Amino acid sequence: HMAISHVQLFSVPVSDQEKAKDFYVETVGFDLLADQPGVHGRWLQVAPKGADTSLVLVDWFPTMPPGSLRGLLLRTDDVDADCARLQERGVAVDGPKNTPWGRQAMFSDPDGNVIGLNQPS
Amino acid sequence: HMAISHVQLFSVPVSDQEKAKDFYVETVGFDLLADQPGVHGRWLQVAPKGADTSLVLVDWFPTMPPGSLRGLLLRTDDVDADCARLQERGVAVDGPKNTPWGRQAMFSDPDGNVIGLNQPS
Ligand SMILES: COC(=O)/C=C(\C)[C@@]12O[C@]13c1cc(O)c4c(c1N[C@H]2C#C/C=C\C#C[C@H]3O)C(=O)c1ccccc1C4=O
Ligand SMILES: COC(=O)/C=C(\C)[C@@]12O[C@]13c1cc(O)c4c(c1N[C@H]2C#C/C=C\C#C[C@H]3O)C(=O)c1ccccc1C4=O
Repeated sequence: HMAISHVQLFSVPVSDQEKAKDFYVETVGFDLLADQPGVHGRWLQVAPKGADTSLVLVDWFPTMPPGSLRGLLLRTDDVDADCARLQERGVAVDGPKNTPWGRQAMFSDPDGNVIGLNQPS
Repeated sequence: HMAISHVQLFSVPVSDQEKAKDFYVETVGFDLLADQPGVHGRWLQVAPKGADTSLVLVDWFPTMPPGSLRGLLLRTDDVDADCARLQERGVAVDGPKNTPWGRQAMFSDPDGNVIGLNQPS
């Protein structure tokens, strides 16, 4: 068996990092983990409070254009209240809808990356 | 404040899903969580054993061409041993090498998605 424990982090392609920081931290409610120099420029890292896996808001992978990400799903304990909060903050939300795999909604970040919310049935 | 607890899963763009399944499960040693019909085709879902955030090996999303993913970092308790295992199993590994954020290595999946390994200091 391998010694891998979990995904430490993955990357979300953004164009404007200040606008992405403000979206993920203020609108979506993530903690800011880091905002500091990195190897290809500004390293901006965010995550839900307490979570093992974080997100890096980067602009330096040509194969990942800003806004190209899909199929990112966030677990929430209250999808209905989260959707209402997003809507109050000016975000267009699709759903929530009951699905076979939980009650789910979708929304986009400022670049067009698509983010899902899922609350178990 | 938002009720989001963690990232449930994110998507990794692959072409041949059977090939991807065997690479992630047999070669990299991930647990197979699910392999069933999904909304837009075969749903194939893997994770390091016991991890909160999983990976979905999809060919659903035109904006994510197969093999385009970068900036994914897996946490491991023994990067040296994992690299030796990957090499034994017929995978090219770059590193491991010391960095400011831990001892890291990189390799690619059958489509060219780039996967990092990190053992913090
Ligand atoms: C070029 O080969 C790669 O694909 C390398 C990687 C995917 C990483 O080496 C890279 C990282 C660059 C950083 O600036 C990092 C880190 C890197 N690690 C790998 C990664 C990543 C996600 C985007 C990136 C990158 C690379 O420049 C990093 O792990 C950190 C961890 C904790 C705090 C800060 C950092 C960083 O600032
Ligand atoms: C930003 O992406 C989203 O908004 C994704 C969704 C709202 C998902 O509903 C989607 C899913 C489609 C499935 O086929 C799923 C599932 C979906 N849940 C969300 C997701 C995702 C990643 C790619 C996608 C998609 C959607 O069609 C799903 O959670 C499963 C859980 C356990 C076993 C099987 C499945 C599935 O087969």
